[PDB]
Amino acid sequence: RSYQFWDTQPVPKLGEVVNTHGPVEPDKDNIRQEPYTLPQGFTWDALDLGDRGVLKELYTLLNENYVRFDYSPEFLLWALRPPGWLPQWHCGVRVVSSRKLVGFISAIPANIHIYDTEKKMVEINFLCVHKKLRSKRVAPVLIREITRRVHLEGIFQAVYTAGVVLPKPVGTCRYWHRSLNPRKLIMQRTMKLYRLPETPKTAGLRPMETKDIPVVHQLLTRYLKQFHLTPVMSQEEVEHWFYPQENIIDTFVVENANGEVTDFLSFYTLPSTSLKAAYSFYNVHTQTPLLDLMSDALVLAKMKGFDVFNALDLMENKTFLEKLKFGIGDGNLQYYLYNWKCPSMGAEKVGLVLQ
Ligand SMILES: C#CCCC1(CCCCCCCCC(=O)SCCNC(=O)CCNC(=O)[C@@H](O)C(C)(C)COP(=O)(O)OP(=O)(O)OC[C@H]2O[C@@H](n3cnc4c(N)ncnc43)[C@H](O)[C@@H]2OP(=O)(O)O)N=N1
Ligand SMILES: [Mg+2]
Repeated sequence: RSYQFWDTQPVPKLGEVVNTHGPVEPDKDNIRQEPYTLPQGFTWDALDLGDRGVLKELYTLLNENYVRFDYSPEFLLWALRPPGWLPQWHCGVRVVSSRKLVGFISAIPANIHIYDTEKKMVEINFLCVHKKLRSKRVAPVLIREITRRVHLEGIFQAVYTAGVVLPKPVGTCRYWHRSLNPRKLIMQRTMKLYRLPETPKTAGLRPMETKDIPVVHQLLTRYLKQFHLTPVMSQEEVEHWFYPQENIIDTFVVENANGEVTDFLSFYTLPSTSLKAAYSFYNVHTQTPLLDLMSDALVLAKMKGFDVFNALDLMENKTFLEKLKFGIGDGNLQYYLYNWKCPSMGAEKVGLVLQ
């Protein structure tokens, strides 16, 4: 196995043992001003997702050519316009004559805590090449050009996930699923096993509100220190990523008999082509047991009509997946850093959830 493009990139070699910490290459004092050359008849673009026509072009490309997942426009705005987003980081390739969008990659900024270091980075998602254009080395140009546009802004490290093995994962996660609506998945013995309570068990559970932004921010910031790869969110970012939006993101806080918010659970919405799936986001416990929190999360997903509840095995999730009758799925989710060498880690030390 030899990686034509990735072996030229500042990332560790597959199977080299890493005992050191830091950048493979130094920050750059001068960066290429010019966009990388594309084949004749194609052009670069910085998509402005605030224009609804542009947003709908992105939406069309992703549903027809991405990983079937049904990313909504509202969902894309949540994922791709967090604080600090830039339109040039919504990097597209268009046919010159028709302006047809045929390629995409995106970067959003994040402060990333990796072992004893915190570095300003970008997260990379939604790399997509039109089906009629696959296997033509278009992906390496998108990666190089988004790298160039990120460098112009003074950032030299990135974090991302992918289902394929590349040099070199800092960690590997397995996807697990919990059947909420067994009928759509498909006998009476099976439907009975997965019956969940109609109402949650934990006292003081309620939707997150505007007033909970500070305490949710504080609870998440102190919970994440026990992991080795985590985001460091401002209060503005906590608002964007957790404030509830129908069919996008759900957050429930635990407010106790004294009125203290001590726990919260969160999951985002991604339907499949329909099949409505919930994805475990961040779940923070300081007084409610984690097994009760997640049990209530399953109940809340069923009440809201989700057919399936998905969770990775990262953070502390192994302590409850089997007990709540999750089933392991096929494939793996790999975590990668770009231009950062460090020792790899077990799933349970990863504290970063990327959609
Ligand atoms: C500061 C700073 C730097 C910031 C930074 C950080 C680096 C970022 C890296 C990209 C991260 C992406 C995260 C995601 O979003 S995960 C979603 C991607 N999946 C899908 O969306 C499913 C639908 N799929 C398609 O649309 C696909 O067909 C894609 C993947 C687009 C087009 O590929 P093609 O099939 O067209 O093949 P190719 O264009 O010929 O190129 C072949 C070379 O690409 C490598 N390849 C392949 N699959 C890769 C992958 N998933 N990720 C990275 N490489 C990948 C191969 O391994 C070859 O490389 P080598 O082995 O070394 O030779 N720079 N940004
Ligand atoms: Mg290609």
